[PDB]
Amino acid sequence: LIYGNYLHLEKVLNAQELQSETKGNKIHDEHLFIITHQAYELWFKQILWELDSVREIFQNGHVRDERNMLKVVSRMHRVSVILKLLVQQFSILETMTALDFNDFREYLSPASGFQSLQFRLLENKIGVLQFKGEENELLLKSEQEKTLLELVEAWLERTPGLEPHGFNFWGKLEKNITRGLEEEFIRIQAKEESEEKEEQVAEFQKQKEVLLSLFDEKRHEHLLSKGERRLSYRALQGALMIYFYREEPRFQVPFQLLTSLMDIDSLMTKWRYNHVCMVHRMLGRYKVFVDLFNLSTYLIPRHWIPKMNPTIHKFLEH
Amino acid sequence: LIYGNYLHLEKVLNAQELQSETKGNKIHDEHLFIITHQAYELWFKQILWELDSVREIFQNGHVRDERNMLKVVSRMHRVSVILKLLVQQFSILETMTALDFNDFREYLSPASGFQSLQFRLLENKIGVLQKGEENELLLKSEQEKTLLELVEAWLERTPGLEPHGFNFWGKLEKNITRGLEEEFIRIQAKEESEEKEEQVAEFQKQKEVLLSLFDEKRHEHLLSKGERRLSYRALQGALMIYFYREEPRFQVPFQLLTSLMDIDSLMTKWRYNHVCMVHRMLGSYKVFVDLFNLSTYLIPRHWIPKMNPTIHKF
Amino acid sequence: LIYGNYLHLEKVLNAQELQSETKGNKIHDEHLFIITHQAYELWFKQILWELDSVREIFQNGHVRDERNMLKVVSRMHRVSVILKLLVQQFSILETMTALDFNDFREYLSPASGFQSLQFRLLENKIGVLKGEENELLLKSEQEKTLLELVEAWLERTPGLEPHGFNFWGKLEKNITRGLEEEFIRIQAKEESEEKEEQVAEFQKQKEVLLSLFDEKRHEHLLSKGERRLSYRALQGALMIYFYREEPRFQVPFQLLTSLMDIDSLMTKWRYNHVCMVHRMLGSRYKVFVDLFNLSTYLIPRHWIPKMNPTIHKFLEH
Amino acid sequence: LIYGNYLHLEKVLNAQELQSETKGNKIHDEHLFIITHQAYELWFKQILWELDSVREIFQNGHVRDERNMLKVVSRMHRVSVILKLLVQQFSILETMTALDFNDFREYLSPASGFQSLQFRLLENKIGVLFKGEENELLLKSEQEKTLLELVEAWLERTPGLEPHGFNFWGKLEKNITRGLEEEFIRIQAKEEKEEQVAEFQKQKEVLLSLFDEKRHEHLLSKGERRLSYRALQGALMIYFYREEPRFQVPFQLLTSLMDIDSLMTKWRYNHVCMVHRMLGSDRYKVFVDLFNLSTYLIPRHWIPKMNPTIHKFL
Ligand SMILES: Clc1cccc(N[C@@H](Cc2ccccc2)c2ccc(Cl)nc2)c1
Ligand SMILES: Clc1cccc(N[C@@H](Cc2ccccc2)c2ccc(Cl)nc2)c1
Ligand SMILES: Clc1cccc(N[C@@H](Cc2ccccc2)c2ccc(Cl)nc2)c1
Ligand SMILES: Clc1cccc(N[C@@H](Cc2ccccc2)c2ccc(Cl)nc2)c1
Ligand SMILES: C[C@](N)(Cc1c[nH]c2ccccc12)C(=O)O
Ligand SMILES: C[C@](N)(Cc1c[nH]c2ccccc12)C(=O)O
Ligand SMILES: C[C@](N)(Cc1c[nH]c2ccccc12)C(=O)O
Ligand SMILES: C[C@](N)(Cc1c[nH]c2ccccc12)C(=O)O
Repeated sequence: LIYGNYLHLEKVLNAQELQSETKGNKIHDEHLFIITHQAYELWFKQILWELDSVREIFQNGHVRDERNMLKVVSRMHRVSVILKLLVQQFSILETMTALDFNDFREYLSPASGFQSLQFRLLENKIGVLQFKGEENELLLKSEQEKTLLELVEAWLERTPGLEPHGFNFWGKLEKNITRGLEEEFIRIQAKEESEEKEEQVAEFQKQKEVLLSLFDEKRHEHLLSKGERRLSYRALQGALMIYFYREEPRFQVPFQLLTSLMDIDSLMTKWRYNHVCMVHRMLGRYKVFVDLFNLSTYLIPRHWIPKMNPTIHKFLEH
Repeated sequence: LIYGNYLHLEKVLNAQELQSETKGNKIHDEHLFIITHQAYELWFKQILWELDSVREIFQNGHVRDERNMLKVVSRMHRVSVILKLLVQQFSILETMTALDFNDFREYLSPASGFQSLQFRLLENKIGVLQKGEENELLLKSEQEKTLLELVEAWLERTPGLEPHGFNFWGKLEKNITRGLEEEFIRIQAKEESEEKEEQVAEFQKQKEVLLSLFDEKRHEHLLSKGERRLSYRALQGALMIYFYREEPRFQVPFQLLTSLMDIDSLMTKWRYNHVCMVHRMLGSYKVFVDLFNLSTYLIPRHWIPKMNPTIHKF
Repeated sequence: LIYGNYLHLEKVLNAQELQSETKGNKIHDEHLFIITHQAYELWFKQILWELDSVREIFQNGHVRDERNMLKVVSRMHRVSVILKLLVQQFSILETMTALDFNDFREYLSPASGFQSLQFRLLENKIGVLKGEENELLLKSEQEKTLLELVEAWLERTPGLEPHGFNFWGKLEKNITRGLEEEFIRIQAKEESEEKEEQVAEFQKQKEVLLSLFDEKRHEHLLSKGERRLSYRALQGALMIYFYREEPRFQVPFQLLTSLMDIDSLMTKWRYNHVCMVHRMLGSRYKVFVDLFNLSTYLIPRHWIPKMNPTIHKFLEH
Repeated sequence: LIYGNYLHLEKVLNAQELQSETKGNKIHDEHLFIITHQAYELWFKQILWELDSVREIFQNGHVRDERNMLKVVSRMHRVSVILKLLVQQFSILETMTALDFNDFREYLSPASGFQSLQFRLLENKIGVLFKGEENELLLKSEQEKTLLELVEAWLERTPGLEPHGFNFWGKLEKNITRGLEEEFIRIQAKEEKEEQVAEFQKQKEVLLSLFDEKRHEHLLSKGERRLSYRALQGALMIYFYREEPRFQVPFQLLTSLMDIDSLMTKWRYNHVCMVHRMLGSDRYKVFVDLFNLSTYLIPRHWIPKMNPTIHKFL
């Protein structure tokens, strides 16, 4: 096949209509405004192409076959890589002054909101809480279909080692944390009645409340309904299982996936931050995977993590 | 206007035809191959949009009005900025393994050459040496004045070159010949040590290079041989801007010359990356060389002719 | 000279002391925490080296000689270039997990604040509102900031003089006459819903455009801290924006553009620092706000006062 | 601990000695020349810290315990991440003109070669084929096992190579010989097509060359290949069965080694460009075999299938 014909450059390179040129006097910098946003759209199509393929692997039960975890992780990594380039793409619009923008602003009258249909589909398909005709069919499908947050949440609940009958990760974790905090209180109370001792008693009482808050299923159920948390309590246990036992072969690639989901999340946030900066330059943590950020910030000592029995060691291996 | 309608996303987001899907079994990674090269093409259209606008400012005599130098420099800077992003865009294809590429390679059979019409137009329009409707644009790119040619014409008009006036080349040759003579006297005075012969050899090598600058005949030979592109009078004008860059009238032209070299090595880095990508998946001469050359003539600061108060106000 | 001796690599490559290793068990990832922050410090030293040299060109009156504007602009550009790399440097710490960080936090107990002396000196020297270090920290607050030195230079902008050109007078006359002519065009339209939306949008934009000429409102915000540049420096900055094409204002426009880049790059670095702190531990102040403000007054091109041939030759090299 | 004391900023921020300032007239831009190369050195120390830790995991037999593969892959990724930043660091020196460089070049007289001890140790420790105290570390780097050597030893232990069980090389040779024969039959059926007959004969020679142990043994001795023939079989096993859980992280490692390799080459390319910019690279890559094995264009269906006994094992 011929390069231009394979890429359909007859459509791609014939979609640049300068509204200034069309409505009278052509403003040169307006071409940049078209090309930059068209390039963002090409990349949003690729991000959606990868996101939907990953979403489908989970939905159609393929993610159960652990062989597919290489494909799942690599595609999510490609999404973060594409998002890193889109964040760098703001440097192109930075070459157009706010003064030069004003010379063509009246020909298109740009709103400051996120007018991209693809970006709204991307936000909905990942799991963002938060006028289009025919496009409202795709937008309704994005809200109705299972989000990546939902599909990951369902998969996280199936994490091995959670079963109370076998291994019982949450039970052993609560036992080691309660016994570890009690052993730390004994070490702190042993010290002299100095001001440095009372600063440690107050800091220990604050950290003890935080550590034990992890086990309050009712507090989590309250935050879930309040919107302050998105993952189910059983999915929190499964995500923490993967974090604490990431070295175990069966949990190595799932850990890369969880790391990748947090990267995509903060990359989406950096892109939105840059969009807002650009809007104000020219005119003047509600993250999908907050639970993953939360579980990684519970400062639990390495030695308090329950040990792995030789029956569980051979089970969490390929 | 509406976002999707203004951007004509009905054409842009409906031009992705996977040859694997069309010819039977759809290969997922093939979509990346389409989108990456389509995005390169959108940026080549923008690069050409800027390059042609700058090329026209020179061709239509607007570059004579010095007020347009902000517009010329800023648009050339935007070209280097876009080129920096295109070099970074290779990281996207780096996320596709050579093994995964092979699974769709047979559906399109990719040649290793630079099959982009826009990139060939970009190369010809800057000044890189040399279907049916597309062949009209490809012929026009070779026939029309290149950016190298338009810059060369403008460089010949640089103030300060006139032999009656300041006579830059004459004073430069006089200070360099006298500076080299003064250095030879200092070097020959030393004892016959190994450190002295290292200085005699290094001086004789630098002397040959410094005086080579004034050999108009040698330059005329290299120009015809293709090893040099700028006319001898344009070399003098470019060096005038380099040596007197601090002077207000030469501040923005210096930024322009700096920018042309940036674009040059960025085009070369993009071509280098293209070759790396081709070998990664299959396995199988700079336009402004004179500007790079003039910036590496290692001429001492004090040998540069001083500026008279009449030339300083000018 | 010898490479390692010239660079003093005997100090540079012998300043990495892992507190985990020294206090018992060595944690591998802790070396990254040292190297990243040391590399930020090397770049802060270079940023300060450039910032102070530019600050001095203004303070010693060299910035008066327009020949020095290439040196001023290029060094400020180098600062933005270095800042772009420091923002990209967050990708290195991103390769260390919050879990691995916990394994060595406790050996150093890191505070979430901006504990860098060099970064505080950089903030103070640009114009952001102990012991031997306290001498440099006091000097940074006492000496003239880059905002102050640029403000003084902006007040000397040619074309502001009321006797000759009178930029602010002609600008107020064209904006007041342009808004009046626009009100006449808007009132002429039929009683449609699109007409009432334009009457409301015009009344809002008219209030904003005329606010530019309210010296009292600006003097109030200046004292409140909500604005930093003097009213005469605002006029000078707007003169450079509107007549940026004019040769004498080409490089000063690049400088003003560069100051805004550095400003939002400093803000992006601070934003990234906050993100990194919350990533590892868990849960506006723009020096040149006036320049951002003057660039977003959406004044039509034709309303800008025209340039007379006497002013054209004056603003030329 | 306190920020500046923890970082030992008393040494770090007091090691900038401008040779121009010390030898008389201080040149401002010379500070950038010091800081850029000092920052490269801080990162080379970190790259070596990671490279040696990974090198040790292989050397001390920890890489046998597959649990350590997350630590191995993530640290090798961190090396590529740091190398990406060092390639981007050339943009800082790009802000210093060749003309401004000349104003301080005489105070240090810079050579065009790679004068970094740390970079030479990095090259030797990966597997690339000053004096005194430094010569002890430089000798140790050549004598100790390289990353190429440690990876080569590990690759020879790849499961599935055993001729009794699975016999990967045997089944691969059988399917490739039968597949090429079936392709020859399809091609010879067409009329005298001639571009496909010539391209088939060339590709057939390349595909079968994979099984010529003698040709590989010759190239290995000649230096044109670095990995042992048994390590090539093991690397190809990981490539073809990358989807298999036990080969997922090893495939990431092999991909990462090639990324580090081409990033080292891009850094060297940029160093050469920078040297020529201020004054007047090729396929000699440590992991050439990994690049080679990834570009053998063997059809997906010719890859031997996986039996349920081998599927549960991997
Ligand atoms: Cl192509 C186009 C057409 C109509 C509006 C926009 N608005 C921009 C925002 C923006 C506004 C003023 C100056 C710079 C940028 C925009 C960008 C991205 C998204 Cl998702 N929505 C919106 C752009
Ligand atoms: Cl979209 C398309 C269609 C047909 C051929 C190519 N060839 C690529 C080169 C390339 C080849 C194999 C693997 C990676 C890259 C190409 C890229 C850019 C240019 Cl200007 N010409 C050519 C691409
Ligand atoms: Cl080298 C060192 C020593 C002691 C504290 C810090 N604090 C970091 C902030 C930070 C905290 C936890 C995890 C990641 C980052 C820091 C970085 C930059 C600055 Cl200016 N101040 C502070 C670092
Ligand atoms: Cl800090 C220092 C001291 C003495 C020599 C070099 N040479 C540079 C090369 C280079 C030469 C001229 C202009 C720009 C760069 C260099 C850089 C990196 C390495 Cl590994 N070796 C060498 C630098
Ligand atoms: C067989 C399985 N894929 C088990 C599973 C689910 N989530 C996981 C996370 C890490 C490791 C394994 C799992 C399944 O039940 O789908
Ligand atoms: C009036 C003029 N623009 C002079 C000119 C030509 N090349 C230059 C370079 C630097 C500064 C000025 C010039 C012209 O002759 O076009
Ligand atoms: C001679 C002068 N540089 C004039 C000056 C002041 N501000 C400016 C802004 C743009 C251009 C020139 C100026 C001076 O007064 O320092
Ligand atoms: C136990 C083992 N790590 C097996 C092994 C060697 N190379 C491999 C590559 C991929 C997967 C496993 C291996 C060893 O022999 O060291």
